[PDB]
Amino acid sequence: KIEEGKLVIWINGDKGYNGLAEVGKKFEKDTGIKVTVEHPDKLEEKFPQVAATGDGPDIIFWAHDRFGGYAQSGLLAEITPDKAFQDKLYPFTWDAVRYNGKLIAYPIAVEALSLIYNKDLLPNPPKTWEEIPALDKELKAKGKSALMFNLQEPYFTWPLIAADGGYAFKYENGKYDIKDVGVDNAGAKAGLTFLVDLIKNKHMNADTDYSIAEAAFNKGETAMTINGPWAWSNIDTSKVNYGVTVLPTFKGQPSKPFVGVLSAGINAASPNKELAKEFLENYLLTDEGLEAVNKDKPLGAVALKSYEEELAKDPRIAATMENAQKGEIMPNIPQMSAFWYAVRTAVINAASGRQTVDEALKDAQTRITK
Repeated sequence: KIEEGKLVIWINGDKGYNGLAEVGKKFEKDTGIKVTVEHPDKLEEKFPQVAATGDGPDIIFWAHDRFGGYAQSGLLAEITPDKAFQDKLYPFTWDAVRYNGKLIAYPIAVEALSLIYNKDLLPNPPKTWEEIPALDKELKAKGKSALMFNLQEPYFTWPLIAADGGYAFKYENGKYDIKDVGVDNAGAKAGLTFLVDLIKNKHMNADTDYSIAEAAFNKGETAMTINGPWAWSNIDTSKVNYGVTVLPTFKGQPSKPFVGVLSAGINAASPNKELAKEFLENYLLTDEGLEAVNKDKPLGAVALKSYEEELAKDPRIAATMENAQKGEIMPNIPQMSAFWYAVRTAVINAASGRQTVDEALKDAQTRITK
């Protein structure tokens, strides 16, 4: 049960116990109220179940998926936006955490992706994606590879196919139409035509991965890579010539990847809403609190300018913050996740020579319109 003098917090999968235990325990010492952290594993699974019993967590931390869950289902108490923190954070993230004219979460952390390049190999970063594959040919002479990507993953397939107009969705006036989409056109067929070009030219290996690119930078074997929140692994500039910039354009369309914001909400069932909401907005969302968690393990970034500027001193984040501000908050709805996989199959079938563009591309759009 939940009782005044103690509260339960569930943390996003991106941290287990440690960070929240740190900030929670310190808060416990400050207010004298017991702070109990639980593991993300149960977080998603139990959240809806414990709500049915009306006893469990006092506050819930997630990224996207929960936002709809607890908001629509009325599992959370309604919160209000803070003008002071609004200035301190970012307007779009408060829009990310707002539902039906009332706020339903606070922005905890920001994740975004960017294009990373070595100034040691490349004298100037690419303005368009068209440069990548031709470049791959040039520096190949030095035994290097210019751009590293996962074709067999949905992450690459979409921004390749969509960029030339093969969009898996129609979006208009705040409405999606899965039946009037841009993959059943010639433009998407153009996507596979190009996509296979460089991978058929063996510009990457089947085992090639982003982590390999991170290692490759250490020796200077790979000029550029695609990375984001994962860049903490091994992306940084010290005593070296490395540079970073958000995704370039391809066929007149930006590769700018979608932006993710961590959202934390107040459980409707919590008698502790007042102190639970207070520390969340005031203690977690401050240079001290979000620092305490990031100090334990690289979280990627925060919405809070105070620490954001400090962490942005790392090349890996600085670019991603540009995409974060200039990008879009997890806008692409549940449907697009399936569409990414539908088109993912398309590029496999095209690359492997198992299907033509006509066959594979039609199958991809058929699944999307299915």
